[PDB]
Amino acid sequence: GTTCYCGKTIGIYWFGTKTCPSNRGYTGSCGYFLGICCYPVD
Repeated sequence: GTTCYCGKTIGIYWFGTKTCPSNRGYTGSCGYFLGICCYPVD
């Protein structure tokens, strides 16, 4: 699954974009392998 934990926060791994879709409610983002882990998973 595209689930990635940043520290202890459950984030979602977006493969294909560098921008967290600002239509969810993300607070933080981790630069992941060719993708971005945006948390929390909203």
